[PDB]
Amino acid sequence: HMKSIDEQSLHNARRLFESGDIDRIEVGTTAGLQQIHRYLFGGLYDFAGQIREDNISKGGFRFANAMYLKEALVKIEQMPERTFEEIIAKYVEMNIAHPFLEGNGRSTRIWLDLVLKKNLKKVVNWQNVSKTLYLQAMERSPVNDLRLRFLLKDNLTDDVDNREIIFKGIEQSFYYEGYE
Ligand SMILES: [Cl-]
Ligand SMILES: [Cl-]
Ligand SMILES: [Cl-]
Repeated sequence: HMKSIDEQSLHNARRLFESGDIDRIEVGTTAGLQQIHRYLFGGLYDFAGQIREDNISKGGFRFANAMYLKEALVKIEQMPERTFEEIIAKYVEMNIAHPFLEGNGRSTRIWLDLVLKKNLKKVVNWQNVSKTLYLQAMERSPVNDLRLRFLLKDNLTDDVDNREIIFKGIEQSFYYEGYE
């Protein structure tokens, strides 16, 4: 049957890697995040790659106000990346920013992995990170990122070019957002 947006965006994420285009994106920047989002969602959402002007919330959590989101992003992208701790802190702030109307989770996990790969030569082996544990670590992270740090640290891999880790990790990442 016709592909859904989630199904086609999953195909687009696989192609981002298969084509090599993944390694031609800026790492750790707002623009690089926009490039990922545009790759995943171009042709699917009208706002692919575009910083939102509206507010958004999920449960009782409101993401950064659109009113100062651009300003927040400039500071976020300048955060340092030389240790695991620093990289997770930068990711936590980019998650709080949540700069698109949709597609933040999936795009920003790819963004995180590129920062880890550049600076540590590791990525997250997402297939082994349970949805429940991931979502509760993320819910705690604005106040206390320790649970998230340890969860992700225990699931790092140095096998950053392995197809199965990459493709199963895309699958898992999309499953965090409800798609299987
Ligand atoms: Cl806030
Ligand atoms: Cl910090
Ligand atoms: Cl998402």
